[PDB]
This record gives sequence, C-alpha cells and structure tokens, in this order.
Amino acid sequence: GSMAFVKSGWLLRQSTILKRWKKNWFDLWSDGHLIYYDDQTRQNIEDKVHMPMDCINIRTGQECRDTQPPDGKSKDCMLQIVCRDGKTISLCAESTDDCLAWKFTLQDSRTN
Repeated sequence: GSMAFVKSGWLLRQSTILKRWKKNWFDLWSDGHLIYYDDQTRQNIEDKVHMPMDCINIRTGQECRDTQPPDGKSKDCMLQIVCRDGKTISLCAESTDDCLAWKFTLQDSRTN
C-alpha cells in the first residue's frame, strides 16, 4: 500500500452539529481518500471522503453555498466539496493561494 501522501495540511472545516469553523488536519491519499483529523497527530480520525467516487463538484469562493467565512476572512479562502449524498464539506484555507492549491489538487484527485 501507499507509504506517503499526495498532499497534507491544515484547513478550517465547518462542523456538522454546531457549524463552527474548526481546525482539522487533512491527508490526501493517492487512492483518492481525503482523511481529516482533529489535529496533526493523526490520533482522532473525524471522517473521510473518497474524491473519485463521492465528490460531484468542488466549489470555491462565492460558489460555496450556505456557508460564510470566519470573521475577517475573504470568502475567496473557501472551498466546498459537494458529495453525491448531499454532504457538503465547507473548508477555509489560510490564504487564497492555499485555497487554490487545494482546489487544483482535489480536482485532479477525482480523476486520478
């Protein structure tokens, strides 16, 4: 199996009960899975999404629906993974460039 990731890093994610923006650590696997954890120790797995099978769209910026950025931050930092079962994963990068780097990586993961 794989011993190394396509991309890893922090993103803020809007939570599924409280809808709070909270830090999570993300690993994108070469099998297509995006895994997110509470922190960068990889101890507390939260959830996953299989980009090829589950994702039907990736939105960024003003495209993102039903989600507003953390206070003070441009919505151009945001990206939203849209899944076929209606799950949306609303994300906020540190910068607009971090957002684009993830967008392009996640788009490619769908077709990889």
